Amino acid sequence: RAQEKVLQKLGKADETKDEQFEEYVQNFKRQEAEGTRLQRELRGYLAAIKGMQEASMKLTESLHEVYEPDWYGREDVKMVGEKCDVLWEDFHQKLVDESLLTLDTYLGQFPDIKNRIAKRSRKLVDYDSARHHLEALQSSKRKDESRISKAEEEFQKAQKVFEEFNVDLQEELPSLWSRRVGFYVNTFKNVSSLEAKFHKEIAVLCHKLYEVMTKLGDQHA
Amino acid sequence: RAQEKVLQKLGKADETKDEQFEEYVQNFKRQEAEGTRLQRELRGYLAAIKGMQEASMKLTESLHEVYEPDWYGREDVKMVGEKCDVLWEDFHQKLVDESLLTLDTYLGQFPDIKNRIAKRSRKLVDYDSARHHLEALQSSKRKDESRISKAEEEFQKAQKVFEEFNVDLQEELPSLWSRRVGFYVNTFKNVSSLEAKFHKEIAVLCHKLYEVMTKLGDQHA
Repeated sequence: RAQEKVLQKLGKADETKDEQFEEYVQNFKRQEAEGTRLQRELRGYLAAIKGMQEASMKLTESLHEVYEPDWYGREDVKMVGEKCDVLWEDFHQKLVDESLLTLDTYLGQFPDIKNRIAKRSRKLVDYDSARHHLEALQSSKRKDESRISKAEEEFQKAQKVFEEFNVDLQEELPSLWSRRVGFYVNTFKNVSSLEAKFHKEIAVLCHKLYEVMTKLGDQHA
Repeated sequence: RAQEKVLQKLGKADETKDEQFEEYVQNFKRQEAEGTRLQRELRGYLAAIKGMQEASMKLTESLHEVYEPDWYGREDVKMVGEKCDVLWEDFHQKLVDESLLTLDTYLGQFPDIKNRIAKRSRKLVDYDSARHHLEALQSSKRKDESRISKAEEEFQKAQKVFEEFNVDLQEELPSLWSRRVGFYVNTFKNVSSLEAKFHKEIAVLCHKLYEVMTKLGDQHA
C-alpha cells in the first residue's frame, strides 16, 4: 500500500461491493418468502382437492346404497363412482409428484445458502479488521517489519477466506433470483395442465351419471 | 253385531290392515333416514366445493403477487383468477338453490307425517278399546239398552276418529315412498348437470393459464 493509498481504496471498493451484495440478500429473502407462501397455498390446494375427492365419493356411495335391484343403472352408478375416484386420486398424486415435489426441492436449496451468507458476514468482519490493522501498522512512526509482515499474512488470509465465500454467493444469488420465473412458470404449467385434463375427463363421467339418471327417471315414468 | 260375529271379524280385518300399515311405517323410517344421510353428504360436498373455491383463489392470488411489471400476462392471470372464482361461486350457489333446497323441502314434509302417525296409534288404542267394550256389553247376561247404546256411540266415534287418520296415511305413506325415485333422480340430475357444465367451463380457464405461462416462459427464454 503506502503512499498510493492502496488499502484505503480497497476498503472503498469492498464497501461498494458489499452494498450491492446486501441488495442481493434482500431479494434472496423475498424469494424465499414468496416460495414458502406458494408452498403453503399449494399444500392448501392439495388438501382441498383431497377433501373434494372424499366428499364426492361419499355422495356417490349414498346413491348406490339407496338403489333398488330393479332400478336401471345400478352398476353404471358404481362404475361412475369408481372411475371418478381414480381420476381424483391420480390428479392429486400427480400434483404431489410434480409441482409440490419440485417446489420442495427448490426451497431445499435455501438453507445452505443462508448458512454461507452467515459465514460470509463473519469473514467480512475479520477481513475488515485485518485491513484496518495493516493500515495502522504501515503508517506508524515506528516501522516494525516483523510486525507488519505478520499483519500482511493475516490480511492476505482473511481476504482470501472472505473472497472464497463472496465470489460464489455473488454468482449464486443473482442466478437463483433469475431462476424465479422459470420456477413459477413450470409450477403453474404443471398445475394448469393437470387440472385442465382432469376437468375434461371428469365431465365425461358427470354426463354418464346424468344419462343414467335420465333413464332411471324414464323407467319410472 | 250379535250372532253374526260382526265386531270380531272387524277386529281381525283391522289387525291385518294394521300389520300392513306397520310395514309402511318401516319404509317411511328408512326413507327419512336415507334422505337425512343424503342431506349430510350433499352438505359435505358443498362445503368441499367452497373449500376448493377458496384454496384455488389464494393460489392464483399468490401468482399474481409475485409477478413483475415487465412479465407477460399479468392482467391475464388476474382475469383467470376472477373468472374462475365466479365459476366456483355460481356452481356452489346453483347447487344450494336446486339440489339442496329441493332436498330440504322434501325432508320438510316428514315431521308432520310423523306427528299424524303418532296420533293414529293413540286413536287406534282408543278404537280397539271401544270395540272390545261393545263386544263385552253385547254378549252379557244382563242386556242394558241404554248402556249398549252409549257404548255404540263411543265405538262409532272412536272408529270415525281413527279412520280419519288411517285412510289419509294409508294413501300418503306408499305415495311418498313411490316418490323416492323421482326425488333421487332429480337431485342427481341437478348435481351431475351443473358439475358437467362447470368442469367444461373451468377447463377453458386452466388452458388460458397454461397458455399464459407458456408465453411467459418463452419471453424469458
